[PDB]
Amino acid sequence: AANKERTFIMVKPDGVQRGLVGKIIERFEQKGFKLVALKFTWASKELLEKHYADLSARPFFPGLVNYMNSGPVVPMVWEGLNVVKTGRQMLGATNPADSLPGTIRGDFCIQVGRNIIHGSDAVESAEKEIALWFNEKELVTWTPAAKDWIYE
Amino acid sequence: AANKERTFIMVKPDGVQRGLVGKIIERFEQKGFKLVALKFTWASKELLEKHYADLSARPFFPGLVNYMNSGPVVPMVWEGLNVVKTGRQMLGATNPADSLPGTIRGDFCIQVGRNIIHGSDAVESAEKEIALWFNEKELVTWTPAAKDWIYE
Amino acid sequence: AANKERTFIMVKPDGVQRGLVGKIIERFEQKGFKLVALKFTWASKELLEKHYADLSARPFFPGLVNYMNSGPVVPMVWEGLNVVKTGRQMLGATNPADSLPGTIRGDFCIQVGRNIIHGSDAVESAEKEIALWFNEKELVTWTPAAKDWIYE
Amino acid sequence: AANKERTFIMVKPDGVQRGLVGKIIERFEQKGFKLVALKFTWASKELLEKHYADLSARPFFPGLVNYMNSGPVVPMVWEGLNVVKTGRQMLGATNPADSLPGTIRGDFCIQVGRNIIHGSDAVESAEKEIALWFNEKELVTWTPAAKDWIYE
Amino acid sequence: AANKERTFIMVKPDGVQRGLVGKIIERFEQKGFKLVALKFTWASKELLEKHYADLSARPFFPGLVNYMNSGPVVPMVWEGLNVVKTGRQMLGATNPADSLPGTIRGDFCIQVGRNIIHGSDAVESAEKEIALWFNEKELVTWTPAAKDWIYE
Amino acid sequence: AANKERTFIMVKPDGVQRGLVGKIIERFEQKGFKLVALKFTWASKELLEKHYADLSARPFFPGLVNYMNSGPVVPMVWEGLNVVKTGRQMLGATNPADSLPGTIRGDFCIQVGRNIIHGSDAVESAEKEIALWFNEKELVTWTPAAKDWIYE
Repeated sequence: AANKERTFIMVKPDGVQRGLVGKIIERFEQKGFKLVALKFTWASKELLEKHYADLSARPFFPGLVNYMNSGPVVPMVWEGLNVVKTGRQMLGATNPADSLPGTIRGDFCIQVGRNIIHGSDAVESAEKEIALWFNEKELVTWTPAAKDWIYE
Repeated sequence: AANKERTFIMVKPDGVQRGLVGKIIERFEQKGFKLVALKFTWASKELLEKHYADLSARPFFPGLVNYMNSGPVVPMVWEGLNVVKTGRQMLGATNPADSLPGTIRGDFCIQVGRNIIHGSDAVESAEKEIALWFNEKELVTWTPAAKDWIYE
Repeated sequence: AANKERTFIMVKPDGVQRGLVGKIIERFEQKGFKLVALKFTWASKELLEKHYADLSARPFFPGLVNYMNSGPVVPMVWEGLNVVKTGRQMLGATNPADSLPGTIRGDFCIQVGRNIIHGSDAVESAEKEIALWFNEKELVTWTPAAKDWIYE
Repeated sequence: AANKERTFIMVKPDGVQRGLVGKIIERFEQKGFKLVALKFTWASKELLEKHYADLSARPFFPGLVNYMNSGPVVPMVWEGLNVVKTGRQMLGATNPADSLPGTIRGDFCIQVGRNIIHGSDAVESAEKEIALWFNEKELVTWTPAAKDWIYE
Repeated sequence: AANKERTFIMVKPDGVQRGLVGKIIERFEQKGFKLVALKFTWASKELLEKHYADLSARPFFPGLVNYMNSGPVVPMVWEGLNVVKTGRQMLGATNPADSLPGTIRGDFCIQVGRNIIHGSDAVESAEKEIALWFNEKELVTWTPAAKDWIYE
Repeated sequence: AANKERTFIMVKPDGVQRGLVGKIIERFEQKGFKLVALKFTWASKELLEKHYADLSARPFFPGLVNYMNSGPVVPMVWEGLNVVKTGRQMLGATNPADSLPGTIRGDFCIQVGRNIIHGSDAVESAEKEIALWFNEKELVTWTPAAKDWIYE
């Protein structure tokens, strides 16, 4: 129930550009989390604006949308016990400068505007983001052979 | 047009199950190849039979199709100079026993029936395979920043 | 000599099952710690009951012993300056969810019950643990060639 | 069962001294081979003289035995389909200079005399070698959870 | 001008001797930092005393200088936003015992006198250190192709 | 004498640009070869023309010189038994298409005009190239602590 918790992770345009797709996935694979959905795509401004709706009334919003629309992205859904929160920990701090060596952001990027990845915030927002980026038909259900060795 | 050649690579169910998705993707990204399309899905027999249509007369046909439908797959398209042939070189011989250390199959698997990845045979089969697995809507066009350091 | 302190590190059954032996060993070698003992074994309940004597009164006791007896384990002895304590650091918090990225648990597991490794608590318990798991003849004494580049 | 074949792999003293134990072990685990026995030991001349009985008449014989007795070693037993033969492939040619990149010797050593590892020659000698180095009780029998994803 | 900040990093003799030169360089390159200068050399005491001038009154001064002159060093200059501070974060605490797993010192060393790398303290000391170790002729100016995916 | 053989390896502008400096060095470190000289620089056309003198009368010579002068390079000198030839093997085929997975060129590049690295040809030319790129004062002499474990 708690092991079925899901989160949305997306490789931003700079992550794709600098060749970090394999490395990011591998970090989640290795940890024992389960890949539920994955696709490569060009996000539409219309989708980016929904995704980033909270920054609407914030300065330079259109610059962000434009930037997110400048290259393809890799949206994903990972499942497991406390994946939202743990996922966030693995990514490191949103601002790369406060990210610790060992976290994804700590090892691979420098500035907040080019921080290679996004991971849902909390369960509720993970929920909204998954639904925005994927159809229910794009969410694959399977059972890893190593399951019993990962969970009690 | 040479540098725009495309090939179809697919992580088989045993690749998914043994957590090699990122390791595999990483191998293509490091090489200098460009990701054009990617998805995570459970393939129907309908699609598999079509995909494996050439092996219809083979006695292992029905089991192959059954095996390939026992877990999710990760189909993808890579682009770059001579990617069908280079791609085949990177995965190693079809029978893991003949693959050399250094190749994908070579380093991560042992038996022909659990050979973790599928790679297009030739340009002609690549084209058929890509059209079968992806809509034209899902093949992304983008320009890598290092393109000029990869291709003269 | 503080450089001669020893600690007991054991890879649990989920670690073995998940293929993390080489990787775990590599983390200690990389660091400059010296391997003193190593073996692959299936631990008996009797052996596990002495190892876990202190938890004898706990309601989970019996669950623990059955689990630790459900697969093979890799007991080992590492030597070096502050190895008991530093070793602990390297593994992370007991609860993987509290373990930070870059640590053995942080990077490779999720649930407390399936936390892949065991590291002695302190110097006193490391001594108890080594005696339980190894014979005097099983402790190898050697001098690494890089010794003078590791210690002042 | 061809999947139950065993081979003897031993990390020589230069491999131990050079810190390649974890990395060597990792190459076999990655591959899908199953660990059956493992230990850290200092081999006696008497033990080395039975291991090398066939070279007894050679002028280098005595040199070899002294060398193999100059540091600790890591004897191990791996199991799986064509492991004797495949294991050999993975190590490379006896002469590292003839060993290709991607192989244990190709990637990690240079001179024949300091070639970091030993792998049985054939099935008959693997059986001889295992009996010399391990006791029946030291061979662990277990079933990896990924077994069905490794073999047909 | 912020993004053009520079820091001095140096692989100490124990880093050279334990074969960490490429691993270290790799860590800065992956991060997104830009190499400005690099060389392999044996430092004189004359240079070391100058370099360590601030520790002149320290009782360990003469031994430090003696140790630092016992093997070749790999001095280098890296450039990028907040590189002095980030750089210090990546290497970990000066005393390896306090470094966290994930940092350079943390992952590869154990004692303060064999802490494998040197990283500038602050912008002011970076400037002095760079001027001491390199001529203006040896600092290279170049523009990385991914600059725009690193810096906004 | 034969263990003192030396070779010239240079990371080309595309190797620097795509972040392969650390990875390339690490491959040589790990193998047991010894780093003798290293520097980061911008090669002058005057130096490139001397280096490439053999292609003088060949078509598009000026394009090559121009290309080599378009970014900084990393000239190096590695020492060891059969380093010229072995070094060449590690690099893989000059044309990336014929390079095997596991070689430097096999894992990281695609086209002959953007093949990231250069390695002397033969002893005699290694000799001429070292002298062209480095002063005798830039060649550091030292002795690795692991030496006896590398060479008989």
